Amino acid sequence: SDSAINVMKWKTVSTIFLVVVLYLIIGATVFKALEQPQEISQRTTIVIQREKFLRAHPCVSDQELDELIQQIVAAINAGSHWDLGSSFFFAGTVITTIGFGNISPRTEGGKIFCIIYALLGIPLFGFLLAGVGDQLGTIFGKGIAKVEDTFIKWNVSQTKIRIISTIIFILFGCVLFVALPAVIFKHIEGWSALDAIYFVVITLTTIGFGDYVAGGSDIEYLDFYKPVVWFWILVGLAYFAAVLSMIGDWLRVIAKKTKEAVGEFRAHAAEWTANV
Amino acid sequence: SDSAINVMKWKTVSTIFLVVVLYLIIGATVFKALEQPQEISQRTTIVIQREKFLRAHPCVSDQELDELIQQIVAAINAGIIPLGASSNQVSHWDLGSSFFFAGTVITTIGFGNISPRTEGGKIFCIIYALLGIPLFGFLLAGVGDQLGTIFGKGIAKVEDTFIKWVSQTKIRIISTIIFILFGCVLFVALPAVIFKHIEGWSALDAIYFVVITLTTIGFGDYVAGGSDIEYLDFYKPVVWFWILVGLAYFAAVLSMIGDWLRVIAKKTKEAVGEFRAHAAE
Ligand SMILES: CCCCC/C=C/C/C=C\C/C=C/C/C=C/CCCC(=O)O[C@@H](COC(=O)CCCCCCCCCCCCCCCCC)COP(=O)(O)O[C@@H]1[C@H](O)[C@H](O)[C@H](OP(=O)(O)O)[C@@H](OP(=O)(O)O)[C@H]1O
Ligand SMILES: CCCCC/C=C/C/C=C\C/C=C/C/C=C/CCCC(=O)O[C@@H](COC(=O)CCCCCCCCCCCCCCCCC)COP(=O)(O)O[C@@H]1[C@H](O)[C@H](O)[C@H](OP(=O)(O)O)[C@@H](OP(=O)(O)O)[C@H]1O
Ligand SMILES: CS(=O)(=O)Nc1ccc(C(=O)NCc2ccc(Cl)cc2Cl)cc1
Ligand SMILES: CS(=O)(=O)Nc1ccc(C(=O)NCc2ccc(Cl)cc2Cl)cc1
Ligand SMILES: CCCCCCCO[C@@H]1O[C@H](CO)[C@@H](O)[C@H](O)[C@H]1O
Ligand SMILES: CCCCCCCO[C@@H]1O[C@H](CO)[C@@H](O)[C@H](O)[C@H]1O
Ligand SMILES: CCCCCCCO[C@@H]1O[C@H](CO)[C@@H](O)[C@H](O)[C@H]1O
Ligand SMILES: CCCCCCCO[C@@H]1O[C@H](CO)[C@@H](O)[C@H](O)[C@H]1O
Ligand SMILES: CCCCCCCCCCCCCCCC
Ligand SMILES: CCCCCCCCCCCCCCCC
Ligand SMILES: CCCCCCCCCCCCCCCC
Ligand SMILES: CCCCCCCCCCC(=O)O
Ligand SMILES: CCCCCCCCCCC(=O)O
Ligand SMILES: CCCCCCCCCCCC
Ligand SMILES: CCCCCCCCCCCC
Ligand SMILES: CCCCCCCCCCC
Ligand SMILES: CCCCCCCC
Ligand SMILES: CCCCCCCC
Ligand SMILES: CCCCC
Ligand SMILES: [K+]
Ligand SMILES: [K+]
Ligand SMILES: [K+]
Ligand SMILES: [K+]
Ligand SMILES: [K+]
Ligand SMILES: [K+]
Repeated sequence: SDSAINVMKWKTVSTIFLVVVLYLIIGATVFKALEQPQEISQRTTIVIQREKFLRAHPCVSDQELDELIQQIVAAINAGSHWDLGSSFFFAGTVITTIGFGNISPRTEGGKIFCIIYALLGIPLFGFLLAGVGDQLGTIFGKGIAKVEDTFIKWNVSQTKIRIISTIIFILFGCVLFVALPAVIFKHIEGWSALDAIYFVVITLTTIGFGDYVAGGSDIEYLDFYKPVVWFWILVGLAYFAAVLSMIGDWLRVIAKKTKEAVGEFRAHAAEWTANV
Repeated sequence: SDSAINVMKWKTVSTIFLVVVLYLIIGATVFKALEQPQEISQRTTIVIQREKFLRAHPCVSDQELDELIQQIVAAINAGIIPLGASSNQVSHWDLGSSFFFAGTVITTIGFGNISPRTEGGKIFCIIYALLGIPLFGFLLAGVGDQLGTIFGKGIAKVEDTFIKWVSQTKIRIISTIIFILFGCVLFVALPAVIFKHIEGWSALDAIYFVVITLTTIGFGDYVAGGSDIEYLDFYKPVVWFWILVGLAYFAAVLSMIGDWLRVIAKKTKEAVGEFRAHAAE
């Protein structure tokens, strides 16, 4: 039966689907809980500042403010943004798919080029990213040969030390790829420590909201900085790929276990009930 | 020779690196050529419009205008419509919008129109993304397999009816053509048509929207379901479904293009090698 495996397949898809739907619903209610408040407080104090500027500058007629805001809002759909260095940064947001959005094409032909550039660029960057991941793979692999030698000539031995190696990968990786660059970002951009870590995670997972962008204010920057950020992008993307990938394996495991716990729970509940 | 393959490896990485640098430079100069002009023309006519209300209201402190615009622009990120003729509004963080938000996180499309402002919305977003992205990847994998089989069935029937006086490797060419063509109709063209009519976007803006969304670049300059229009609410559901299946399809296509570049790379390596060896007799 070719249909029988395909039924077992669709069974699995359907259950992961519903778990994802469930993940979205829980997420939606937690986000709403956290943000609908601030949205209300930001809306009332925008309405305050509106009236407080009609009166504290009486020269402005109420009708011309509405025209001023239209001109501002219209020009937000535009804003130099497109110098060589910025347009290079733009190209990086395309091929990495971080896609921050602070800058994006407005011209019919900038958009047509972006389509072509992305379709060829994303796969090309993927090869680089793969190569870079392999390099980091070996460098870390050397380092865990040396720490599965020195810590396997004394204390508690095989299979529990798999757990220790992965902890060192997360801890050293978070220092090198999250913490250290967050420290720099805090000092150089003037972001809070939380905003910087948020920035790191939103950028390296490639979510890339664009609410924060390193090198993105009109600050003066030492031009070692952007280069170093580029390098961090290259290596941070590989590291987050690996980590995201690890978490996937953890969910695969935890899924096996929850299936067995439900099965235990059934087997025992049953021969409790049969015994009656 | 564990070091020998690793040396050959680093050699290849270094060359792809430089090709990528080169790809970025060419890209940068083409984008600049295409955008820097309009940006200059838009900046001079913004400075024009500035003067017509800078000096037609001199009693406004005018350094304080710059502070007013900062407050407006800052509050556009939240998404205020600070008008008296439209002072009553919908919320950006109602359940359906905050559900959409969660989708932009786990897919990593991350459009950015909406994004947490609270210290704790940000802390949740970090946790939510680290667990969510891997979870969605399993779904996306499963969905890809489904489409895999459904198309595989369809090419059993079209590699049967095309059994005329045909080989094992040349019919791979026909299958891939039908995959691009049918896929572009179902996952790019058709939804662009709908998007054009429902959102009022140009046909180009819609296709741009499709490609920027399904590659997961997700600039956020365009977002289906993003205006305060009307919307039938068959619509967003259908868009959700298109996201799910469009992401799987673009994954596959992006993956194919990668193979084509792997091919063309073998060939250019041999052409350069020929060109070297012969060197005009
Ligand atoms: C640490 C910070 C604290 C935060 C809280 C932290 C909370 C914990 C962290 C994250 C949330 C949890 C995420 C992981 C999901 C856990 C739920 C259960 C695992 C799962 O997901 O559903 C599984 C098992 O469900 C069940 O029995 C029913 C139970 C479902 C509900 C259980 C509880 C989950 C709901 C509550 C928690 C999650 C909600 C979200 C939490 C929100 C936090 C923000 C089914 O699907 P299945 O794919 O496993 O099916 C097999 C298998 O998989 C095989 O191996 C083959 O293949 P394959 O899948 O390996 O490829 C397949 O195919 P075949 O053999 O049929 O051909 C097939 O046999
Ligand atoms: C309609 C629109 C069309 C517009 C026209 C646009 C037309 C062009 C279209 C798109 C962009 C360019 C396509 C042409 C190919 C470019 C890549 C150059 C080939 C290359 O790489 O060097 C080759 C051999 O070259 C040389 O001797 C040096 C010559 C390099 C410079 C030659 C021209 C390329 C750069 C300039 C022209 C293109 C620039 C981009 C133009 C922008 C257009 C928007 C050896 O390969 P290798 O040692 O580097 O390593 C391989 C390889 O890298 C493989 O392909 C995997 O990666 P990958 O590079 O393909 O991504 C790895 O896989 P693995 O074995 O590691 O697992 C590994 O096998
Ligand atoms: C918005 S802007 O008009 O001010 N222009 C710029 C913004 C950022 C940068 C820059 O290079 N940032 C480092 C960087 C590099 C590559 C990638 Cl993918 C991401 C990042 Cl964060 C340059 C110009
Ligand atoms: C303008 S708004 O920010 O105020 N609110 C909303 C904006 C958009 C949507 C929506 O459902 N779009 C379909 C959709 C679904 C999931 C994903 Cl991942 C991407 C997309 Cl395009 C809903 C609310
Ligand atoms: C609105 C009702 C439409 C019902 C469509 C049929 C639903 O069944 C499922 O359709 C999948 C897609 O082809 C199959 O692959 C699954 O094996 C099958 O269980
Ligand atoms: C590891 C932390 C590294 C942070 C280095 C911080 C140095 O601050 C520098 O202060 C200068 C004022 O004298 C500014 O003009 C420079 O733009 C700025 O870079
Ligand atoms: C004169 C020496 C050749 C210089 C040509 C410039 C390009 O770099 C070389 O391209 C090769 C592909 O053929 C790589 O895979 C090599 O490792 C690398 O050295
Ligand atoms: C199927 C072949 C695809 C195109 C590859 C042609 C290779 O020839 C030339 O190689 C040079 C490198 O030394 C480049 O400088 C030229 O730009 C390039 O045209
Ligand atoms: C409607 C306006 C269309 C503008 C066309 C934009 C296409 C520009 C493509 C530039 C091609 C780069 C050639 C380099 C290939 C080696
Ligand atoms: C020498 C072996 C490879 C070294 C790997 C990089 C280590 C440095 C950590 C990353 C430093 C950049 C962080 C600051 C980015 C703004
Ligand atoms: C009505 C507007 C016409 C523009 C629509 C886009 C057509 C060109 C898209 C690019 C197709 C070539 C893809 C190249 C694959 C590497
Ligand atoms: C890995 C070392 C950095 C490679 C990228 C160099 C480009 C720097 C351009 C900085 C800028 O955006 O002006
Ligand atoms: C991944 C599948 C989730 C689709 C659930 C349908 C919800 C659509 C929301 C419609 C609305 O917010 O008005
Ligand atoms: C100033 C400290 C910021 C706190 C950042 C914590 C991020 C969440 C930790 C849990 C990771 C899954
Ligand atoms: C054959 C079943 C449906 C095929 C895919 C439909 C997705 C396109 C809908 C686009 C909505 C904007
Ligand atoms: C007039 C519309 C023509 C549609 C072309 C769509 C091309 C999609 C390219 C994705 C591989
Ligand atoms: C200031 C409160 C931050 C903690 C929020 C935790 C959400 C799970
Ligand atoms: C297996 C070869 C497929 C042919 C690719 C080119 C079709 C445009
Ligand atoms: C193919 C598994 C997906 C986890 C990110
Ligand atoms: K990706
Ligand atoms: K992405
Ligand atoms: K993105
Ligand atoms: K964005
Ligand atoms: K945006
Ligand atoms: K994005």
